[PDB]
Amino acid sequence: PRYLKGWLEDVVQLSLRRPSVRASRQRPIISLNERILEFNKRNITAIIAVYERKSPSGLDVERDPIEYAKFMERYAVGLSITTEEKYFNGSYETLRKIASSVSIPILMSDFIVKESQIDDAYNLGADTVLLIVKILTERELESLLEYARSYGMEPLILINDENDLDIALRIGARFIGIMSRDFETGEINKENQRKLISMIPSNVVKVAKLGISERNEIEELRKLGVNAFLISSSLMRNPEKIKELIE
Ligand SMILES: [Cl-]
Repeated sequence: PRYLKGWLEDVVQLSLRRPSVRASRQRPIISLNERILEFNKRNITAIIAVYERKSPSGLDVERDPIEYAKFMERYAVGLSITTEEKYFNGSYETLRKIASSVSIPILMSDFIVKESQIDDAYNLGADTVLLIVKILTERELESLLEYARSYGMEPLILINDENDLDIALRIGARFIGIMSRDFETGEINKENQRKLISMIPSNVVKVAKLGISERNEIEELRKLGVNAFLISSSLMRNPEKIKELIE
C-alpha cells in the first residue's frame, strides 16, 4: 500500500492481517454496473443503498440488517455492505447473511489491500468490491483490478482528487466512484466532486458517493453525467427516504 497516517494507517494494518475465509458461494455474480445502465436506460434513478452501523463521520445507527436489505431490494439498484470492523462496525457475517437473503447486486465496501480479501468477497456472496486509489500504489491497483476481473467482477474504483483520476483512467477502470469528502479531514467538498465528475469520459460508469442527499442535488449530478448514487447516512437514518429520492 501507500504511505498513510492516522486512522487510515490503522485500518490498513488491520486489513493486512485480516484472515481469509473458506466458504462456498451460493449464487452467481449479478453485475452491479450492468444493472445501473439498465436503470439509466429506463430513466429510473439508480441508488446503491449503504448498510453501515458506524462511520468515522459520526454515523451511529443500530438497525436490523435483513429488514433494511429486504426493504431496499424493492427500490435500490444495489446494496453496499461495509465489512470493515473497527471503524464501521461491519463484519463478514453481515455480508454473508444479506447476500443469502436478497437477489440484487452487492458491493463489498472495505479497505482492500490484498488478494485474499477479494477471495473473501466472492466466497461470501458479494458481486463486486470497492478499490480505493488513495491507499494503493498504481501497481497494486492494477493487479487487484485484474484479479477481481478474473472472478468476473468489475470493481468500483473510488477516487478523491485529480491524481486518483489519472491513475484510474491509466489502468482502464470502467466503474468509478467519486467521493464528496476527503479521508484525512473528513471535510465535505462538493465542488471538487462536481469538478471530477465532469472530467470523466462518458463511457465510464460514474457513481457519486454521498452521505446526506436531497432530490435537487441528485438531479444536478445526473445532469452532469452521474449514473448512480452511493448513499449512506440519509438512508441508514431514514430508509423510506429512498422513495422521495427516486420519484
Ligand atoms: Cl465521500
